[PDB]
Amino acid sequence: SVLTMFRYAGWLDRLYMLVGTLAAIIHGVALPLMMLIFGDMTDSFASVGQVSKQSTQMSEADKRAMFAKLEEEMTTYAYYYTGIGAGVLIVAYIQVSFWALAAGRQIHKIRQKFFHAIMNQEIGWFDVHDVGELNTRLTDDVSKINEGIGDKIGMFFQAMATFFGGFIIGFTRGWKLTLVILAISPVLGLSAGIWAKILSSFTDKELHAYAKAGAVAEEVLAAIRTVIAFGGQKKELERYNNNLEEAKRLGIKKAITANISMGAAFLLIYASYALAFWYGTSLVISKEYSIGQVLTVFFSVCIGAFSVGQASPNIEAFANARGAAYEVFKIIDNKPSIDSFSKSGHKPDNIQGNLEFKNIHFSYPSRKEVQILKGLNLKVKSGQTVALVGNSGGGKSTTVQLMQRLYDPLDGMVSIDGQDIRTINVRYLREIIGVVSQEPVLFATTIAENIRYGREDVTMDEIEKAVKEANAYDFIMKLPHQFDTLVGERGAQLSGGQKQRIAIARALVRNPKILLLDEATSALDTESEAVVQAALDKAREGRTTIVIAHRLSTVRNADVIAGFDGGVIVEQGNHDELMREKGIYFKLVMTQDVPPASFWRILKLNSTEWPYFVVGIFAAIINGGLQPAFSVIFSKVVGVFTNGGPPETQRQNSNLFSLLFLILGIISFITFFLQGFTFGKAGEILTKRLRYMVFKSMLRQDVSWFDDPKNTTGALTTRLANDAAQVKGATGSRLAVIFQNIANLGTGIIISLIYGWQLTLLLLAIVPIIAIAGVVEMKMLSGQALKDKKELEGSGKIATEAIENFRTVVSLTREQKFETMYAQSLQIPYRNAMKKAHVFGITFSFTQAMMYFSYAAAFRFGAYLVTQQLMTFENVLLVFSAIVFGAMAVGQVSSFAPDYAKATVSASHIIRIIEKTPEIDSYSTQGLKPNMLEGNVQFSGVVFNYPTRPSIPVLQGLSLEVKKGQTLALVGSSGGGKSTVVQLLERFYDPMAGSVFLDGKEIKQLNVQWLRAQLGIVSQEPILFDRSIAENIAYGDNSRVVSYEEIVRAAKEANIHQFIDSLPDKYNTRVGDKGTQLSGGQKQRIAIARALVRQPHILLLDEATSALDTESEKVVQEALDKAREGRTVIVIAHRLSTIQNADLIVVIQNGKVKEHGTHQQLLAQKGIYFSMVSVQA
Ligand SMILES: C[C@@H]1NC(=O)c2csc(n2)[C@H](CSSc2ccc([N+](=O)[O-])cc2[N+](=O)[O-])NC(=O)c2csc(n2)[C@H](C)NC(=O)c2csc1n2
Ligand SMILES: CC(C)CCC[C@@H](C)[C@H]1CC[C@H]2[C@@H]3CC=C4C[C@@H](OC(=O)CCC(=O)O)CC[C@]4(C)[C@H]3CC[C@]12C
Ligand SMILES: *SC[C@@H]1NC(=O)c2csc(n2)[C@H](C)NC(=O)c2csc(n2)[C@H](C)NC(=O)c2csc1n2
Ligand SMILES: Nc1ncnc2c1ncn2[C@@H]1O[C@H](COP(=O)(O)OP(=O)(O)OP(=O)(O)O)[C@@H](O)[C@H]1O
Ligand SMILES: Nc1ncnc2c1ncn2[C@@H]1O[C@H](COP(=O)(O)OP(=O)(O)OP(=O)(O)O)[C@@H](O)[C@H]1O
Ligand SMILES: [Mg+2]
Ligand SMILES: [Mg+2]
Repeated sequence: SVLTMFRYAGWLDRLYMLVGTLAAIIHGVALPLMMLIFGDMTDSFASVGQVSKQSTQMSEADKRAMFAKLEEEMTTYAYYYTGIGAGVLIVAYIQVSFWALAAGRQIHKIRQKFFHAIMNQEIGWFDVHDVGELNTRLTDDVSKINEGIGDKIGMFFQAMATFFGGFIIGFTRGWKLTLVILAISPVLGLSAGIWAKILSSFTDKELHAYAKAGAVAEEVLAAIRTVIAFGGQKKELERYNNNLEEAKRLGIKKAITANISMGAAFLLIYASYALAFWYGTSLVISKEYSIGQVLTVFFSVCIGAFSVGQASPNIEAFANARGAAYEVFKIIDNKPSIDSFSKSGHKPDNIQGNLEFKNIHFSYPSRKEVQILKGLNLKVKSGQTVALVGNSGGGKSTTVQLMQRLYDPLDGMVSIDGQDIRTINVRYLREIIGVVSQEPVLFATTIAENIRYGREDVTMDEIEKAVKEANAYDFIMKLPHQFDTLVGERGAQLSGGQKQRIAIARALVRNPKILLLDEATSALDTESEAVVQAALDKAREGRTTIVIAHRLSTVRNADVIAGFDGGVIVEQGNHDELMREKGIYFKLVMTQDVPPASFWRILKLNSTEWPYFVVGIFAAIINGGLQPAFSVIFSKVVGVFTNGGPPETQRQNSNLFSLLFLILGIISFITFFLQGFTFGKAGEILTKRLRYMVFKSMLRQDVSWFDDPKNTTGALTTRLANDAAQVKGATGSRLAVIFQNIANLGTGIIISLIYGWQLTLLLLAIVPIIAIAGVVEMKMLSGQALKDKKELEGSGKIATEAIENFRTVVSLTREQKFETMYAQSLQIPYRNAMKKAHVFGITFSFTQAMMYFSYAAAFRFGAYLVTQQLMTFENVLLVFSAIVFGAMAVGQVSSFAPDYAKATVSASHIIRIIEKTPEIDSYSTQGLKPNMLEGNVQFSGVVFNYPTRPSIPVLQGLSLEVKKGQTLALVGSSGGGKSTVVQLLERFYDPMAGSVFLDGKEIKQLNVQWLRAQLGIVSQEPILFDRSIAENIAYGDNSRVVSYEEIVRAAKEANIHQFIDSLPDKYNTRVGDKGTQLSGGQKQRIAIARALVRQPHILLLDEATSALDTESEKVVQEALDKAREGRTVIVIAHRLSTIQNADLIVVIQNGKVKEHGTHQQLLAQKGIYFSMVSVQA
């Protein structure tokens, strides 16, 4: 809402804000009293000024007293200054640190509950929303609330206290001159709100545009193997670039609006000065006003009004937090109906394996016009095995998902032991259910930890027993690191069968009563399949299994078989009973380190934008070379009264100074707008160019660079979003002050030295000390950024693993574990944020108290100068206004130093990732491009070891040949290396020892993009994108635009056209993230269509029909056979039906070919192929 921004504050934060607000008010009130004392001394110091009147008359003691009296009241005046300076050092720390301790203690609680609410949402919520932007919301939108409820709110109450203090002081010391300077106060107040609203809207738009870019980057980098295989680097780069421009335009517009609002602020400052020193004729007329009185009233009113105006960014930052705190709170406010964390619900003590589906009707939320199940009836008895068979897309996986209460059926009864599963506790219901999905998903951790995700309180002996059951013990014992070997993200650094066998054990450790297997033996060979089936059969009596498979070897021994035909059970009987039924089952039976100059090299990427960095530089010099000139005119307008005598001389004649003030006000636009525009625009051209180059370099890297444990998808997205954000934070306004403040101090160094040079010496003592504040910050917070950058990548890893793998987490009920892992990773940034808060408070207090101390020091020391008749008020005031505010400007220069350090740390990594050169450079056009390709594939003694496990040999001199028009079928056991050679023909990796030959030329000489162009690859786990059906098929050829007719032809060849045509929205249907809104067979068929639309010369199929049923497999194989000639096909399969008709079949186990020949030749001789053949039937 509008006040619910602070709901998790608690008593500790409510007292931090209250005492922080009181201290902010006290700190704001200090300036009005500062103007009181300044005006009082100005009037009381000018009483000895114009001592030139009757200067010749000298009682001497009268002059001696005039002076001695001067230093007598000036001594009291310096004491009040020092008292205010001492008192501000206490309330400014309370003002800044307490507010940051209320933001830190709430943003940390906000994040832990935002994560808890994302983890609490239903599966349908993840299905209907684009959850890829959720990590960006967590990382950057909560950081927007952090900047809007921090110390900036504390500096807002300081502005209000300064405005009210200005009211009080002006009214006490002035009746008329106040309302004169209050004319522009409503104008500034309305500009505050208007420009704050505009900037908040633009902030929301830019945040949405960055979220889109982050979602695009996460989608591309999570399927980088498919992007590289199909050569989609250019198209994904352009997709990222579109969002980069849609945010850049909004960035340049933001910059111009921000630098023109502030320019109007300068214009109003100068107009107020001119209109206040006009009506300064009240000084000419006696006793109407005093010179000190005019200065004190004008300064009090001006500081109040322009602190309200200067708080507009603080209101804008509050308005920015308002702009992005809604989704962060909308998601928390949303309460799912299927609440896993809810404690309410029955938890039966004794449960029998009785499952009932009565009149089940279900439709997925994302596609609610399609009835997946229309009256589903199913009965499962205790200690029984039921096998669900049917065509692809029937709703078997839908039945498995409904069994876990992932979705609520639209109308029907899903019950266990005759009890509503809606009444049963959701978490308890899921605990007694061990599920292996169609395509098992692992996490980016060790094998042992992935197995522990089943039951977190599991012993090692139980894990070993489970892997023994799942036939995984041997291969885990084989590799180094044993159970501590890290698998890749989503199980990438594992074989398909190995990954499937790790997830079977993960469900077995749970000791489930309900075992939901969804094609858990698809990737296993016939030997591992028998072992797993025997292990399941040994413990059959304990639990009831809902088993789903297209292979007919697992379903032959099931107690009962249920057949699906359009969402209904058409057949329900045993194997013998359904053998004579002559139904769908019968037909199925017949069918079968940081450099210090990093930030300068980043700024060297704007060499094309040099005209913005020279005219802007000159404008910054002018705008910083005239701030000390403002002090000169200010000193003159003070001195026309302090050292001015007769009213006829000067006074009314000295109205040229107001004209000078207005001329400088026009110059305020003329130079500030240019300096903030050319820096606010080149600061958006650079961050866009930085992100573009970083993303282009990321897509350039090898497949080996994405296998590193440091380079995960979440880590990559964090590294892409944060580095450029930090560099942008340094660039821009924080870049302008360096070219201005150094001038601001510098020019003063000259001019203050020509009027009074004794006083200027304090500068050689004030800019040291303020500077040595920044170092004791930078030194004492030096390395924290490095521990705040690497850990930030860590937390985004837990979120990305949790968000993108939400279905697996929910099925395992591991949401609480991921919350714990996220909080643990958040602890270190939390502590570094409450340690940075106190340090920043101390630094701000010191830098602000040195202003007040310098008031006393400078004026008191200038009093001695006046005593020795060496300086007057004009000189001391001019040199003070120059040097003290120059010191305060270099104070800001030293204070923003942490931003420079963070940018340098980010800049080093940005330049490092840009300059990196891959070994297999995809973008390189240097390579031989054959005009004619004859489809000759040869592997001569290829030896390959994966970079992540270089000790392990994968292939030992593998030699094979396939000819144009010949079909080569790779077979063997899990982990043999069948997918490896497919990964070697794509040139994902370079073989260590051995050669790969295409058309008689070794493939390393050929252009890598050209080589990949003629390869149509279907992977073992085909991964789609979050795009339309016709856009995934049109991804097969990225060098041309694919016509709709070609897409339909490819779909027809892949036996998927009928499904899409019958589907609403037809080919425009948007499939879910990674294709999760399709069945496995449909996703495999769409991948087949994507490969076939390319019209490839070499067709590399890696279990391309694993999820397809018998009829679809037959259709796809017949379609391939119609195009048998004109292309070579290398196919890997585990079912001995596709492999039967291949021209040559080779057994690849342990990296060698052992059995070579055709189907009849290998079947006739007893051996490995006959070994698979015998147990298959
Ligand atoms: C550029 C420069 N100074 C400032 O910019 C400045 C920083 S502190 C401050 N001024 C205080 C109130 S505060 S001004 C301010 C300026 C900037 C920001 N900010 O964070 O954007 C905030 C504030 N603020 O605390 O409200 N003003 C004085 O002490 C004060 C008393 S006599 C005097 N100056 C001289 C004699 N008169 C001037 O006209 C004059 C000449 S050269 C100059 N000023
Ligand atoms: C300029 C000085 C003399 C003014 C007075 C200083 C105090 C207001 C400061 C100094 C030390 C501060 C404390 C230093 C450290 C902590 C721990 C810090 O703990 C956490 O990080 C959160 C966990 C929790 O609070 O349990 C909370 C603030 C607190 C109590 C600080 C509260 C404010 C204190 C008392
Ligand atoms: S009386 C209003 C008061 N401004 C000044 O005292 C003053 C004299 S000279 C000067 N400001 C120069 C020209 N301005 C800046 O250096 C500057 C940088 S940012 C900024 N002013 C913002 C727009 N102004 C304030 O924060 C502010 C509050 S009171 C005040 N100026
Ligand atoms: N998350 C989802 N959102 C929308 N529709 C979905 C989703 N998951 C599946 N579907 C659709 O539901 C239907 C049945 O899919 P389901 O996964 O239940 O089939 P299946 O029998 O398990 O298939 P397969 O044998 O190919 O694994 C299909 O039309 C599919 O597109
Ligand atoms: N990216 C990788 N990094 C490291 N090791 C890997 C990687 N991919 C596979 N391996 C390992 O290489 C070996 C062979 O895997 P590969 O994918 O070639 O097997 P496969 O014959 O295709 O398997 P399956 O029949 O189960 O699909 C296994 O030990 C596997 O763990
Ligand atoms: Mg399925
Ligand atoms: Mg494989």
